[PDB]
Amino acid sequence: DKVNLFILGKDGLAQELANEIRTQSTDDEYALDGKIYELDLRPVDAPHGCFCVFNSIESLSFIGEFIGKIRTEASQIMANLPFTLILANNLPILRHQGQQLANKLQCPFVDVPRKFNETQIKQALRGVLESVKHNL
Repeated sequence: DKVNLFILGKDGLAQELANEIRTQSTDDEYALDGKIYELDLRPVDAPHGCFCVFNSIESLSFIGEFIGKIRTEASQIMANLPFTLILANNLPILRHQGQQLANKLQCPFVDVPRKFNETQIKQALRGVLESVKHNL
């Protein structure tokens, strides 16, 4: 019932999302789908899962590039690590490359258009949590 949610982002992007989400913490806990989760949101830079947020070509690449490091690194010791890709608001190229990245990882890809859309945060959140639930 405690989930360690890491959040990757470039240029404070992971921090803004962590902040956005924390403002909704009732009693330092979270209500989703009629349940109450204690989430520990840990934004990062260079039960658990990983939010990956990007808003441009550069941020998308950092995420790719960073997942690659973890990949190569992971080899010398991952398949079930609950990723979820979040695109935060030509837009079409972002979605297409993000969706191929999502496809490669077999992870949900969510678009989040009040800087972030609450309904979309929730979908993203249920993404990671249903994946976490699946791994058990």
